[PDB]
Amino acid sequence: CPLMVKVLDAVRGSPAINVAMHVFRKAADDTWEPFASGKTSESGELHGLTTEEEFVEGIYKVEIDTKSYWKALGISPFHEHAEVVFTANDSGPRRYTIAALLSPYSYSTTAVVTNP
Amino acid sequence: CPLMVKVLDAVRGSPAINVAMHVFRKAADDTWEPFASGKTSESGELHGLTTEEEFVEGIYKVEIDTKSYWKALGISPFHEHAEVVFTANDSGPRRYTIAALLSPYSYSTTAVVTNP
Amino acid sequence: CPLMVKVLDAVRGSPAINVAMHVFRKAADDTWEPFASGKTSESGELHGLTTEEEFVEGIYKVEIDTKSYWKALGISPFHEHAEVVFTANDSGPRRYTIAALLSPYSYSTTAVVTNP
Amino acid sequence: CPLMVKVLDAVRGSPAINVAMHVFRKAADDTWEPFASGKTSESGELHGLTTEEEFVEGIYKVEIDTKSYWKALGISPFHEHAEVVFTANDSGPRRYTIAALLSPYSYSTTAVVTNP
Ligand SMILES: COc1cc(O)cc(/C=C/c2ccc(O)cc2)c1
Ligand SMILES: COc1cc(O)cc(/C=C/c2ccc(O)cc2)c1
Ligand code: NA
Ligand code: NA
Ligand code: NA
Ligand code: NA
Repeated sequence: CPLMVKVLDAVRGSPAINVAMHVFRKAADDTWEPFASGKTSESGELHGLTTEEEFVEGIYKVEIDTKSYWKALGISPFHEHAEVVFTANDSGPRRYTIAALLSPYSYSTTAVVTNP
Repeated sequence: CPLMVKVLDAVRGSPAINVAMHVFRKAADDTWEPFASGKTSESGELHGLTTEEEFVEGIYKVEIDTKSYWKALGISPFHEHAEVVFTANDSGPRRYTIAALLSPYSYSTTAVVTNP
Repeated sequence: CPLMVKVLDAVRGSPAINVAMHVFRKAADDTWEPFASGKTSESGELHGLTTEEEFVEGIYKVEIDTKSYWKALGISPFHEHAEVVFTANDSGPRRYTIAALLSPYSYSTTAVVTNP
Repeated sequence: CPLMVKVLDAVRGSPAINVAMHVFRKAADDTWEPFASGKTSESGELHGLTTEEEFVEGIYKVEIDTKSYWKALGISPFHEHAEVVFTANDSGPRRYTIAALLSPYSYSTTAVVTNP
């Protein structure tokens, strides 16, 4: 899996299910071009975003709609979304797992990068 | 001081000093307009970004240049920046403290929102 | 898996491999009785700590030797260990995943609790 | 003030006020001796726990009573407490700020260590 995103709920102690996100790749003119998208499964995971051959060097942005997640639970959260912006594949292919841990007024994110 | 940002270094156990950041505000055409910028002090804090009169309702983005911070220490980090995007002052004026805790492959951010 | 522990390295962007931990259960006299132990795999995970029938209500402590992990990388960390203390199984069996994200001067921990 | 503790609430976006904590110091027989205790103020801070003369080299544990904090808000949290165990002052006197960011099923802790 070249790119996987895992989202956890720090309030309820559960995967964060049905969390929507879009992935963009920065174009030569500094605009954000659409690249991938999806929503998390019952395990809190989103797999299948891209393929190795399509996922080349670039600056990528994962924009996670955390606000909709909290609003569906009746909570007015702080953030509009959680963003993760990173250069990928600049030393050739790697496998990336982006994890996000969500609370209404806070998020934490980490990456695991593995060489195939 | 209705907006303050504090940045901590989870590797060295210190404030994150001389970290640059830029603040943007979403315009009516949905573009990001420059709003303020600055660098953290020896305490890891950036004060004086705005004023009560200038800090109107809106969607704001703080982009913290974590990449330059790590690179100056000889570390090639994961993220291009740490981002915080939030609606401010929509129920009247509030004071916001944004805190960020930085590691090379992870960051955590929280907000403290107070009604004066 | 009644109890699994997953450990991640926020500095290197990797699983934290070969991290040792012991699990204790609080006895009636408030002392900590040995309960389980192991070290993380190449995936950063420790499975097989207990079985459903052995893992009953109690206060459990997972004591993770983070200091040895950092010292092996030539780093003098802040914490002696990372501890996670929690009541488990007070409403009957659950499955617990404890995750820890490590930096030299910081750790973050979360739990995912699932009803079988 | 060589030891200060600051506690933040990631759910409400506020300092964590009136949070109790106890500090222990490891004795020569490896038992935990009571060292100091207190409660956080309206700013989420606990100052005045110790003095330069009293805060000798040793292994210290801060146990923050997060369980009572969440229960008072009607939340049944995961952890019994948030724990920070560390060696202090082994290379001479330092000033320590321990920060903790709390959610019902997660906590994050960091240290800022300064040489006066
Ligand atoms: C005065 O020392 C301070 C002041 C302050 O406003 C915040 C913090 C810590 C914030 C923080 C963020 C994220 C984390 O994961 C863990 C702590 C420490
Ligand atoms: C439960 O299974 C998993 C799989 C995984 O890849 C990561 C995590 C936790 C990530 C995480 C992020 C931020 C934090 O502050 C603390 C943990 C948990
Ligand atoms: Na390259
Ligand atoms: Na309004
Ligand atoms: Na019960
Ligand atoms: Na010494």
